[PDB]
Amino acid sequence: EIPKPVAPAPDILRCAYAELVVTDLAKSRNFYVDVLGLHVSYEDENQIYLRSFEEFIHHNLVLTKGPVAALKAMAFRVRTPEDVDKAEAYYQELGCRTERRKDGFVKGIGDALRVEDPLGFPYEFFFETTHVERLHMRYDLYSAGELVRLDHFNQVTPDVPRGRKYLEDLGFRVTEDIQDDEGTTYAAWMHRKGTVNDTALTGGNGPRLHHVAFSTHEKHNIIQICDKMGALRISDRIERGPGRHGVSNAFYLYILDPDNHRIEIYTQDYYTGDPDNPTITWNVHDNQRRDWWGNPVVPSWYTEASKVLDLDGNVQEIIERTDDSELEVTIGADGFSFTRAGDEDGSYHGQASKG
Amino acid sequence: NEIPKPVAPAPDILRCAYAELVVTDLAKSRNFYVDVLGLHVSYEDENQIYLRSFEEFIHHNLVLTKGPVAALKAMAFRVRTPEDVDKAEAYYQELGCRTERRKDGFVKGIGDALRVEDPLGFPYEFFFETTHVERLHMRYDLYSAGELVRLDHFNQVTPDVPRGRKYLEDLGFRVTEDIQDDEGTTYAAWMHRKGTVNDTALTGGNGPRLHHVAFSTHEKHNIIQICDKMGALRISDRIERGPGRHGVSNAFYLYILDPDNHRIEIYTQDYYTGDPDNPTITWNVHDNQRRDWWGNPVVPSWYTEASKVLDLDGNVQEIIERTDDSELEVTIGADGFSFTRAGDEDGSYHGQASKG
Amino acid sequence: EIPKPVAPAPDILRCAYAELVVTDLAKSRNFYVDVLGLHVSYEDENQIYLRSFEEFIHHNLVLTKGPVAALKAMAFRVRTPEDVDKAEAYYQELGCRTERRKDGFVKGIGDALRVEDPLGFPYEFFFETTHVERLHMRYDLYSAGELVRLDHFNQVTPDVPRGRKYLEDLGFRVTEDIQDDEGTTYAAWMHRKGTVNDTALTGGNGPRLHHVAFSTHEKHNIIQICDKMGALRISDRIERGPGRHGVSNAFYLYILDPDNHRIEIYTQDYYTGDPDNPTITWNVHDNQRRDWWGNPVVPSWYTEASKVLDLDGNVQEIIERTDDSELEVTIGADGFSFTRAGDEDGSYHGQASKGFKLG
Amino acid sequence: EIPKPVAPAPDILRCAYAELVVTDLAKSRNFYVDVLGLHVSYEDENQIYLRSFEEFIHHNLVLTKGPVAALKAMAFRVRTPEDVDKAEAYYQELGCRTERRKDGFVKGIGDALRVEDPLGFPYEFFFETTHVERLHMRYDLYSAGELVRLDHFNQVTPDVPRGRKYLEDLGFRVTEDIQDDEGTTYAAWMHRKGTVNDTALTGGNGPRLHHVAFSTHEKHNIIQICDKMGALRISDRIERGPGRHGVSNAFYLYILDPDNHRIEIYTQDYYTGDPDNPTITWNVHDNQRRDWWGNPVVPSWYTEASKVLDLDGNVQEIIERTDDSELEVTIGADGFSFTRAGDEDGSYHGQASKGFKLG
Ligand SMILES: [Ca+2]
Ligand SMILES: [Cl-]
Ligand SMILES: [Cl-]
Ligand SMILES: [Cl-]
Ligand SMILES: [Cl-]
Ligand SMILES: [Fe+2]
Ligand SMILES: [Fe+2]
Ligand SMILES: [Fe+2]
Ligand SMILES: [Fe+2]
Repeated sequence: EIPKPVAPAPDILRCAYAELVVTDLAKSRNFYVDVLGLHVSYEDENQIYLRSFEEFIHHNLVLTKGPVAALKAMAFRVRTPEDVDKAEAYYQELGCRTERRKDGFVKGIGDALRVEDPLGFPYEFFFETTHVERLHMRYDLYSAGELVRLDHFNQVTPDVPRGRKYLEDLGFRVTEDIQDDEGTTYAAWMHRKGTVNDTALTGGNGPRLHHVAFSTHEKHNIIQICDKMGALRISDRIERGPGRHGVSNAFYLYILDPDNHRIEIYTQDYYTGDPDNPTITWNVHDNQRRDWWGNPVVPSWYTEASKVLDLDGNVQEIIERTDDSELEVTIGADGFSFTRAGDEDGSYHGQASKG
Repeated sequence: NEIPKPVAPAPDILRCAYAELVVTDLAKSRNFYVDVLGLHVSYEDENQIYLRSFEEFIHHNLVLTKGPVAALKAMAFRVRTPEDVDKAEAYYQELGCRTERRKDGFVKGIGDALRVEDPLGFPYEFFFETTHVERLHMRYDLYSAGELVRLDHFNQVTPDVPRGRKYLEDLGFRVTEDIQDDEGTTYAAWMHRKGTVNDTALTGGNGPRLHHVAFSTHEKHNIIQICDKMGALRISDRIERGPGRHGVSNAFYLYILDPDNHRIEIYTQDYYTGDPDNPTITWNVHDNQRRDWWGNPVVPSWYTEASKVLDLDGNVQEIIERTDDSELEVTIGADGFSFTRAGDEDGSYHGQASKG
Repeated sequence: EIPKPVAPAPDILRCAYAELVVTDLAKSRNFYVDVLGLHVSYEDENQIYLRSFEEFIHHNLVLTKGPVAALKAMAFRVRTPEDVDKAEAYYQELGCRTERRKDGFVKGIGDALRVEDPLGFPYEFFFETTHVERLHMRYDLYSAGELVRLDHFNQVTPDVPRGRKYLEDLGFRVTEDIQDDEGTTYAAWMHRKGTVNDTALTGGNGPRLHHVAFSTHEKHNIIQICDKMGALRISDRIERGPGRHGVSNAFYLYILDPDNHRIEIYTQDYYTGDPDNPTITWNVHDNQRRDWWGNPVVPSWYTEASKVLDLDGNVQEIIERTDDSELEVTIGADGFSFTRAGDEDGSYHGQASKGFKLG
Repeated sequence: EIPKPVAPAPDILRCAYAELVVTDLAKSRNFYVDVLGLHVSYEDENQIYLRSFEEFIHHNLVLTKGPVAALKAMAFRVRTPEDVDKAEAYYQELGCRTERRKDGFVKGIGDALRVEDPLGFPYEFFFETTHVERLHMRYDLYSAGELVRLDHFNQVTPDVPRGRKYLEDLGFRVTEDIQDDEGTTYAAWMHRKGTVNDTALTGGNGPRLHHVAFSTHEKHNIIQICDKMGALRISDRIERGPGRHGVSNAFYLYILDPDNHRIEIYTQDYYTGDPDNPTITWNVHDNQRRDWWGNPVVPSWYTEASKVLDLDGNVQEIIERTDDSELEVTIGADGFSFTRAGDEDGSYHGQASKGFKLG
């Protein structure tokens, strides 16, 4: 168990940006700018800084050239400058390695703390950031597939209850989860900003970054991304979807960048800001929990995820999940799922749905 | 074995107009088509339900007829003039097909009508006269989040596509898109009268069988809603394939299964084909974007399962086996192949379907 | 000027519901349930309790039969039970009339405080509420015009800065406003929940309630409401829109219920939850500030609003605005607006945009 | 009355393109290409050739530099090369001036006939055209406001019945019209391709060109054009809309190019291809006939339209309408409109709907 510090938790506003190490900057730029339409906040020969349509902070995504593609930092904005001090004291009490840079790690961020958190993830906490032109009414720039906000992150970690309790202590509230009757937890979603998630835990070998998610305004914007990828003859980089999620109720798509970093496109989840927001638990065998339409979840979605770095920039060693595998219990040889609980019609045994 | 072109002039066909489907439980079928899908009842009794789409003014687009064996009974096309029903009768007689003409129609809301057993074993109807009903196109008080606005097309399973294609072209259908390979095989063709990608289409397989009937929505989110509704009704297992973007036709689509496994496509936003030199588009059968533009795999049931069709006595037509190569086998079977980019091994699939 | 209490402000989560007095319950039910598709939580011969598609608290709207159509209460949910005590102490320090009921004023609300606030508005603060089936995935019920959330209120008050200062002390943060070059404020929007607004102030004679706003998922859902109103041959109850707002950037529509209570339908504003969220100030003469496409603002939008009640159920006396009128300075016979600041081309003098004058 | 020729009518497929004369080619290019996103088939110092997303013929719009902005030709594609001969013979029998160019009037069109038609309009008929890359799946190019098709033209002409008969003889079928109870026709819509219209007649002084219409896939695409015009601070070039039409049931928008040529953006009308398609007749006083939501029709919509040229390139003289004016009888001083037939409630006397009067 990760104990609760006596030091007060930092007041976390939201997920704010991710720094991804990429191997070929120009190829990554083509994907995130030319295909996906993110907006350039700064670039040079080593980094590209990108933001979504409605953002006013400096960036939502930093692409950093490096030898090994990996998550370098998942950053959360905190409410006040003093909250960076709180974060430092909190993680120090947890016994975690921390690094404070009063002038930031990346451009357009000021005083910032990076930590190797108890689950092995590189978290950053910052308040100070350079404001930029908020493009929310720049419809002269608006793409048919426009990405409008950074929505969340999703982390692969072996022991979901352990991570959950740690995030709850940090002030994240669980909105949805997936469990079975035997008591295993397979996934949880948790928030600060009053949407279904800011970060999420997916049971698996970790620490690995499952995905970063961006929002669109409407469902047709997501469709357009798929349509554009077909036109560019990169439909093989569409991993899963588009679909309606069970968990979150959002319309979604998963796609793969040039280093196989997974990006979710997402819209139209619901408000979770009330403190007694009802928590929704789905059964792992419910074939509408992930895709509400019952489309099968391809195995790669369960098994593949990005490396993460420590504060020296080396790859974090991975810890194998010992709890039951969601893949194995649903679509593996001894797995099953149902459409209607208790009905063998519309159930799937030892394979996935739809055929 | 080639179907000759008649001396007799072809009838001037306007469009696909309605299908008569035999169903086994009229109440279960009513629940699907009316309560789930929202089609509008023009007339019903204890034996039949007459249904129309939101923008239709002719009596119906779908007749559900209770019967012992679920099947297609008639696929009907409307012709331009009452004289065109005469033309149709002379045309099919010269083809040596069985015909039956009724001056007062075979179903309610249709007048003088010709039914035929066509050269591919399908029950075609041709009619002009039909009872006009209230066009509900501005009845936004009734409009469903999933509203089906038009009948768009039919799709027929037949073993020899080129043979069927020539016959439909002589009848005045123009081919808009097709799927072929590098070895002389045709796997599918789409052909039209009304200036959309199709009014009917041919899918290579054992036949005659009816592959599907397609209805249009206004917008893509209407199709998404049908999927969402089916999830809420906990009948997502009746979603067969999709939603997706087609390669062929460029339409947004969904395939669902009614209670007798009759396949319904929901469809929107294909393109205009009414110019007589409309460019024909041919896809290679191994192109993994040809059916679903996003490269999502086509489930085997889509290729193997289709509805029975009846002859004019109401008996099931015998199924003739396809001997040409199978689209399923050559793309997703154990010796199958598909590509994302022609000539690129990366994003290609050997002996398996796309996406894992 | 309204002083800042020493007592701490209650921690307000969001707007939560309004209680509207309506004169004919059956006609109001037809509007809100049959036309708009809101979901019934409870009803009887006296009241109808309604919620939006994604709501889990008991209701977003209470329709209460009474003799005089009016706003009876604008209710905000607070973070904890103890925040209701805080609300009570805060408004007592302000010298406002308060009434506390441990078992609520309306069904499905528990311990609740109502106040006649400094601007004359009946505010409620509550934490306790009866949870109901959250209908967010009930696509078997989902209509083509589905109202998915309660988004905000908008209040007519004569002195906007006075009201704004008071709301800021309550914890609301201003997101956008409308001003002129000579220091007059015409409107302000302010939030708790991290959207553009939870309540807003429109300059005018008050206290009156300008509107209550509900969200849709998508723009087409708003279009459908218009389409449906056309099919029902009640297009005369479409007051204004549909449009794209300047302020808020939301897609919008304003419609009128059977007692002329104004309802806004709204979608796709932006996130405001960061504490240094950039405020946006528009010039009153900017013809894209209200409708981004430049469509004229109908004069009834500026002049008409609902009565509000005091805690005895009597109508609050109206105080006249003395600051300049937005209607007069933009679309009246001495008014003007521009498309491009400083450009005579695309400017309008003594009339509204698009070729119309006031009727 | 225009007689029906003995000579057979050409078989017309559809509206195909317009040639518009523009005064400043770079300005016009900025509008059609940079604002609206049309695709360039060809250009030089004198002309720009543009097509929609789904087109395979060479172009849907030709912009031709000249001294006087005007419609130079409205072009219809015919079914066969032999139909161009039929057109020549048909119009010659009608007593009309004709000009035949075996290699076309504009690039990418072959054998073509231009005519000064009986209503004074420059019509072109052609079959031969250079095919180009059909961009219908080029989602790498697809704009958020993408114009996917050319849909129709709309002509202003003083005597609608006279024009309607002539177009019916040419094979167009009337889908909808607007009349009153005193024998006046104010407008008619008529088709060949199986949509509500390929061309239409609007009562007024003429010949003038009312608009050219392009379609989008979905309603949000039209919304985006408005939004973009707001961002470019050219909302003054949005004339009317967006709305839902009564006539056609389409979602619509009217905008004005740099020479005040009016462009409609349009989506989701219905299928008219059956020969007994029911003809819908709206009453001119029905306030849902033009905008289904009851929004008022701006006076410029009724009064302003583009000049048209003769075959010499000179402007056609305008003949005044003597039949009653739709503007006058609906929104003018002695005008009337209703929301519900026979109901005074929701009716408008001597002014426009929604609280406006003529400027
Ligand atoms: Ca009259
Ligand atoms: Cl999922
Ligand atoms: Cl397909
Ligand atoms: Cl406004
Ligand atoms: Cl109109
Ligand atoms: Fe996610
Ligand atoms: Fe189909
Ligand atoms: Fe509002
Ligand atoms: Fe038009």
